[PDB]
Amino acid sequence: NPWTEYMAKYDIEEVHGSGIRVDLGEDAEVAGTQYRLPSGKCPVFGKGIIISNTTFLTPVATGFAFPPTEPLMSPMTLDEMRHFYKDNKYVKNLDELTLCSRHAGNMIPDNDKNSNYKYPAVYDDKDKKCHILYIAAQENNMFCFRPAKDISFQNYTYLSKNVVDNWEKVCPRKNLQNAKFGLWVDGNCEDIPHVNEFPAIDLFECNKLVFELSASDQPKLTDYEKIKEGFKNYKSHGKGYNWGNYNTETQKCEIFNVKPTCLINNSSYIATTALSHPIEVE
Repeated sequence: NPWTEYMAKYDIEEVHGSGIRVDLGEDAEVAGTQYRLPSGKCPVFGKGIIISNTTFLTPVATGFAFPPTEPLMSPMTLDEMRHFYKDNKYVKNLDELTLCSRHAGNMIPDNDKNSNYKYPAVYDDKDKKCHILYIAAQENNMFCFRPAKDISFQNYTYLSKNVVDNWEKVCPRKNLQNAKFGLWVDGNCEDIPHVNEFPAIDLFECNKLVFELSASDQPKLTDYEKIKEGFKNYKSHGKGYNWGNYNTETQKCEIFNVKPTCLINNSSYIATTALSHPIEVE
């Protein structure tokens, strides 16, 4: 199999290791109570939260984002983050996504200096702004809300505390043109044995469907049930329907849950994952 190195970044259980649609793959104590929190090692391109008319990057009421602080920690532009971490050799030069994750991970949770709980974040590529999320819950469907890849979220990236500094080398980002995921059998790349096929008028819509079916750490309202949804104020470990083959000609999205190990080079196909950018192709 000549595809082993190339295909490593699509091994989502290995490289990401947590939920995608809903990421709550770790638990951490804050002030004597254990909460769920995101722990995926890859950025999730295009993911946001749909709530109503307010947008989720609006600061929480005193939206999902950190409230106005003095000095301001969120939102913080890429330029401001690098300046802020000037004396930190090991942090100042990170790529913008990893830096955003580390910045969010330096916020103290509810005045507990002993806690391993670290807030997730969203990076906006358009404004180069890092938003720390005060609310780590991702679905409740009190706010009713759900994770999604909305067209308005196309430049957003959802970042857990664990996003690795080499994500560009080991995580999916762009979708693959002239490519259909397959399995390596008898020295040939053969079709995924079992796929579920749905209509999708373009790649974006297919990526959305794959995202809806992807690894999730909350299946789909007491205090218990609130903590179960990731509120603070069942672990997939990345197993799920994380991959799709999109036929651009027939407008069919073929979704499956077995890790692919090679590509079939078919000019009608684009290969996508739930982690992948919903539009970008290479």
